[PDB]
Amino acid sequence: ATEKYHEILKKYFLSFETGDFSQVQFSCNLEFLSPISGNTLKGTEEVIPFLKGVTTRVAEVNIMSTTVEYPRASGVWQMRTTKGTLYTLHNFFRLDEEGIVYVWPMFDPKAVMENPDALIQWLTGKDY
Amino acid sequence: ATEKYHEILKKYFLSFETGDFSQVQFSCNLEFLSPISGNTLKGTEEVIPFLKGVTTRVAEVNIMSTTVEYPRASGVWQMRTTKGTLYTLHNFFRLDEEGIVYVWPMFDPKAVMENPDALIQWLTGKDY
Repeated sequence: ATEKYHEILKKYFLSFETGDFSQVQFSCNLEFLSPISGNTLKGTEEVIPFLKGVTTRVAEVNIMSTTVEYPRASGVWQMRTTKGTLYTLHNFFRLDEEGIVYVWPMFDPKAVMENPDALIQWLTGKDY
Repeated sequence: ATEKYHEILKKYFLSFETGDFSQVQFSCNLEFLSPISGNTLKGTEEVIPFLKGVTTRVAEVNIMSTTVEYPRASGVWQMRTTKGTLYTLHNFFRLDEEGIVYVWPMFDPKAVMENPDALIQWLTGKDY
């Protein structure tokens, strides 16, 4: 079952290559702590359109590691934007019996400090 | 013991509130991936002086969660700077038989985006 949870995180990360999130196991109680909002996005109905929008500005994905101590999980990965900025992320996850129930992306600070304005533009697509 | 590692991570985080890192179990092969350098800091000899310097600009510490799947671990926590800004971090760790052997701090992007220069001044102490 733990091996199954690592596979679920990897399928979440790989969805950013295509914008197809249909292979990801998401809970009916999914919540997402967005970099662009204080309040969480609630449900696949709110989370997926946000993620699909971001994927339109992703050129490449690199998975470095996944860590699981059920119901908690974390993963280190990277996204190369369509302008070429390489962000490195450390996502916090909560898991339940239906898969991923909480996602909270955090970032390695170097790419952000090197061009602060670029992150909000990539996240929002405004002035991108 | 798995709980041994949860305790080691908690002792790592709490050392930022006290400034004494002597209770933390660190490996002789410790490496640290710093936000202010491309090359890792090597050994407690290079790492501890850096962390001690950062702790002079730390006020409160809050530990939110710890996750261990030996030899990997992670934890979500927070530090208030001595000026009052709350940073939320998601540290990536590796572990060995002597405790923590690798540390890589990453950050929730909101406090960073709000004031990019403030992060570098807090990290480096230059113009803080």
